[PDB]
Amino acid sequence: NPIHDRTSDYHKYLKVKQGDSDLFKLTVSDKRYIWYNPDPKERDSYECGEIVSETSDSFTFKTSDGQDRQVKKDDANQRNPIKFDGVEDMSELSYLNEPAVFHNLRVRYNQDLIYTYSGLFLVAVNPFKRIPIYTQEMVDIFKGRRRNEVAPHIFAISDVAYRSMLDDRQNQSLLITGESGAGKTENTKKVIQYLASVAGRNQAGVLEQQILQANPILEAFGNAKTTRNNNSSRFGKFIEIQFNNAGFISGASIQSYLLEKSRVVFQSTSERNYHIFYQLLAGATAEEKKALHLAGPESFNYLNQSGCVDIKGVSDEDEFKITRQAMDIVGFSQEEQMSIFKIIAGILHLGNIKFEKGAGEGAVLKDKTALNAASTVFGVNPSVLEKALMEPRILAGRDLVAQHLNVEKSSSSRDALVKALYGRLFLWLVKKINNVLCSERKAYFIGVLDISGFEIFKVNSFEQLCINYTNEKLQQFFNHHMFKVEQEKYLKEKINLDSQATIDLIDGRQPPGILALLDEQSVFPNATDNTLITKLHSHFSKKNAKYEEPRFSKTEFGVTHYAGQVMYEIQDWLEKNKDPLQQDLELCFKDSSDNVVTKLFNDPNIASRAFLTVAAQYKEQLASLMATLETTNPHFVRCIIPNNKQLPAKLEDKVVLDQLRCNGVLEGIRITRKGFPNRIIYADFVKRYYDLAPNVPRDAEDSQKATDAVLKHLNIDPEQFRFGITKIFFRAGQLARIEEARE
Ligand SMILES: CNc1ccccc1C(=O)O[C@H]1C[C@H](n2cnc3c(N)ncnc32)O[C@@H]1COP(=O)(O)OP(=O)(O)O
Ligand code: BEF
Ligand SMILES: [Mg+2]
Repeated sequence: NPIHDRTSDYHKYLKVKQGDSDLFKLTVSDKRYIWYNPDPKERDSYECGEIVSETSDSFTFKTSDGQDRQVKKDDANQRNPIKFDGVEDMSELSYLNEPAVFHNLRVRYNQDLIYTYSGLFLVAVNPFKRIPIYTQEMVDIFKGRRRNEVAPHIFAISDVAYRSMLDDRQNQSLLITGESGAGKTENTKKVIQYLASVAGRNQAGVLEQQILQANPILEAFGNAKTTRNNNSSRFGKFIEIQFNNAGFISGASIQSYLLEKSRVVFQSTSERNYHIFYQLLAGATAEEKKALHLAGPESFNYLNQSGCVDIKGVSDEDEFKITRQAMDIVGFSQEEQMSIFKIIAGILHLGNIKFEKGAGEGAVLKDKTALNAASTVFGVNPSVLEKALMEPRILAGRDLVAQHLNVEKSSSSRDALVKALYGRLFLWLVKKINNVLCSERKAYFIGVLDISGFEIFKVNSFEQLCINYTNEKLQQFFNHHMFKVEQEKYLKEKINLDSQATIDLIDGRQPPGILALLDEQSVFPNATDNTLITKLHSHFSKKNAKYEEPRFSKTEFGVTHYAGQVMYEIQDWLEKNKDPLQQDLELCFKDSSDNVVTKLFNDPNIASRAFLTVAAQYKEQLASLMATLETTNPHFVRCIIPNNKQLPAKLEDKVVLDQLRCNGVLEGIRITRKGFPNRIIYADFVKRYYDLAPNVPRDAEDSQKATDAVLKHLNIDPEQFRFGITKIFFRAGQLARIEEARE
């Protein structure tokens, strides 16, 4: 039992190291500390100041420099007793303030303990280095173990979900959120690995293997190197791991959301386009290249712009193999693989099209190589394509007349074509995989949601509003959940909004919210960003409290979200809402000779939305997701990025705290701390504090009696504590004081 084996990797990597003695006595000290900001120029940077004296109303402490300051007792961030340093659950801290919470996390992270509970949450800080805690051997130890029986780990929460599912006969969910680069995807993969192991059909698993192999496929197509993460997920996902009544994996399903189609045509400097582009061009056999008109990334417009074509310590060609390998396992026919790659090629081809002017104002294609190349790979007719691009037929009422688009318009059209192809292929890939894995007859499921938390960037656009909208919903679901769960707990022992307004501002029907207004402007071909933003301010500036019209910007607006105010820019929202593609182009592609291509334009389930707008579909999909969640027993993982540089051993208070503020961890604690944060099992209490009362012995039968003895001895303030059927409930700071009590 590595759990009992203080020499195991289990103890080494998941636990705070334990010495010989446990004796209350060791941890003894006269000093009493406080956390203070070594200056409010900061606020997240704190220092430990020893309290040198106090008044009936405040404290006076010394600083690091030796400077003596004073603080209101009522404003003081008391430091928890050293014994509390490193606890596995922040719910165990007596003093539940910000700096204190950060401090526990940091003490843990300093020992490479990246997982910590906070009440209902599992907090996970990216180590930005390898920690060998995800082995089969580590898998093995979390089997059937209670949360309180093993160290914090993603495996642990995974096991608890699996057990609850079987014991309660209730579906489960794991919501894994946080910023880009926080560790969501990695943690998601671990949940699945874990489940695959505890519930897979042993012997050697085919379905299991296919389930495992779907990720890789999806990541090649939906993941890219960004400035925040080398393997950034540019789509959100909800994976449903399906089980039969026996608790064995019976299948799975994947739901994808918000794929960043725009990255296909444009990438910021240092970033890359989707991985597959590089995989194909590196891994294609000199023979497939020829057949694909493939060259180097530098030869491609869509890949030669960012300046970055490789990922440190990443072999595209080696990855291509892995990719093709997975497609094989899942079950992509060579023929299908061919066409997917052809689509990939084609898109690269479309990007190399260079529209020219002169003649007049309308665009011309002096050179058609690229065109020819895309047409071939795609299996469409070049001339048709050609005209569909520059001379699309447009409906002027009764009139359907071809228009001669200029360069920019021609260019944008081409871009829209590429984005549609890519999004549709991605959707097709998903469905293909679901076909393989998905079971119409499942008994139970454990769903994992891997999606960004709130996004507050330099520039916030429509996709940002979407994600933040989802986030308000998940936060509200958390709050509701925390509410019942806390109530139930109090009930089993015998004890004691705002999200709506924001949600309504965005998704309301009457009065209409942001999305309803957006949709409305959507029917008007001539509407503009200016008409839209004016309408939004018209309805909400000084009229809706969660809304703010900027002092000078004419193109932005602010929303007061759970995580704070977010300023959104309205440019192109109209276009984004419609996601238009010229009919001619649809017509062109519908006639493709390619087996896969045909599906993308011919299968309405793929080729279309319903038509509803992008906003309406987003809202709908979010509502279905929440509906599903509502039916589950949920578990929450908050992934935290330690800094903005992708470095290990560098936990930045400011970076971290901001995350704790936005993600609900601190709020949760604020709330918790208001009641009876500390809840201790009778025997546990006595075991540690028996010696504080001339009366009680370590292991006593009447533990509750024994508890009251110490308390009584100590003469603790009654309203400071609460006798529960099996635990002693303590208000904030109580236990710390007691800890502070002489033997
Ligand atoms: C296949 N993997 C990649 C492929 C290409 C380049 C980098 C990576 C990528 O995974 O890079 C990773 C891996 C690393 N990481 C996260 N959690 C941990 C963990 N506990 N231990 C160690 N590292 C962690 O941090 C990066 C970001 O994690 P992530 O899970 O992709 O982030 P997100 O929250 O955006 O999904
Ligand atoms: F970049 Be991570 F997938 F949010
Ligand atoms: Mg990810």
